[PDB]
Amino acid sequence: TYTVALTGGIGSGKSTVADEFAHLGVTVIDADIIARQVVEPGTPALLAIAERFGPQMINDDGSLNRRRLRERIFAHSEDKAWLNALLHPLIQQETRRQMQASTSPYLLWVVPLLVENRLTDKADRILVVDVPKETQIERTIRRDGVSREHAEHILAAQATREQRLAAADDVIENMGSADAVASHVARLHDKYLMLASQAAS
Ligand SMILES: Nc1ncnc2c1ncn2[C@@H]1O[C@H](COP(=O)(O)OP(=O)(O)O)[C@@H](O)[C@H]1O
Repeated sequence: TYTVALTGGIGSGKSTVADEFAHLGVTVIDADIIARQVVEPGTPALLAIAERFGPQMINDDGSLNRRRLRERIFAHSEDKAWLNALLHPLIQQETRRQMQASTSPYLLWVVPLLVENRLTDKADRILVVDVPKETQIERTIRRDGVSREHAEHILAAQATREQRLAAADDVIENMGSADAVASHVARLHDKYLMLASQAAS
């Protein structure tokens, strides 16, 4: 299936823009979403986490206490492999289920490290969500509760803005009025529908 890879630096708006494509009926594949899905309240993988590490892994609302799990892996690095062995097969399986169940003309794949992991060849098109550096910093501080200096260290561990823009086929700036960003998404959606038809012919 025709595939558009959505990338962008931390805090630029990958999740936000992907939701607007979803609203237009596009199947959105996002491994970070799938990872949360596989440990939702009541899931066997959440039970396995709690049975191993303790009931303190489950919040009063039945959800995974993510901080407590991060604390466990921080204290016991060997438990990272255990967690991977539990979750990786479930994430792969759910990724494939979502691909197979899709009936949309194209797929949107949210790929945070597309440039950093050299995956530019896998998708038919690359869409970069862009914002100024100061905007990434401000939005990451607010969402994630990190210092500005911490945000700068994350940016320094990611591809540069210039590198992402150089790899992009299309750029969406997640700035200005939200209505205009959504209209930009609708314009790109039409472009992708037409490219998907061209590829299918
Ligand atoms: N146009 C905007 N103006 C201000 N904040 C925004 C805007 N778009 C998204 N946000 C917020 O910015 C943060 C990062 O957006 P998100 O889509 O999660 O980025 P990413 O997935 O690229 O890390 C979130 O807290 C989100 O609510």
